This record gives sequence, structure tokens and C-alpha cells, in this order.
Amino acid sequence: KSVVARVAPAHPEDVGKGIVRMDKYERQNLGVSVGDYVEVKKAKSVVARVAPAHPEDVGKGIVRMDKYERQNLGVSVGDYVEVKKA
Repeated sequence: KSVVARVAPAHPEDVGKGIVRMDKYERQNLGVSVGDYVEVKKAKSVVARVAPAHPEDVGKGIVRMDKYERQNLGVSVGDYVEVKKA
């Protein structure tokens, strides 16, 4: 129902869009498709739209997150977050 993913920084092309990138292993465990929304949780929660993973990241258990969402949650690159379907 909820997975743990490692925070990685969004690529520059994704700036300001409010998306997170996760591969098919994490998406299947969550039961979400590309285009659906997830709640990303540390000590509080944010909502973000699911986009596909970069090929290089596949299998690494990463969620790519833009700085707006990272700063809101107070998470550093390399920290872990909980993800669940919204």
C-alpha cells in the first residue's frame, strides 16, 4: 500500500512542474499509473503527479523530486520518504 523511496534531485527540465518520477517497480507496488497522484510523506505530506522514470534510475528505488517539494517536506537528497496513492 505504501513504499519507501530514496530522494533524488529532479533534472533541470522538470523545474516547477510538481511531478515526481518513479519507475514501474514502485508504481506497480503502489497501484498507480503515470499521470496519477501520490502523497509523499516525511513528517508532513505533499501531493505530486507521477511521471515515468529516467532509464538510468530504473531499479534503484528512487523518487526524483523538485526543490519546491523537497523544501516543503524538509528532506535532503539521499533521505527516504514514504509514498502512497493519493
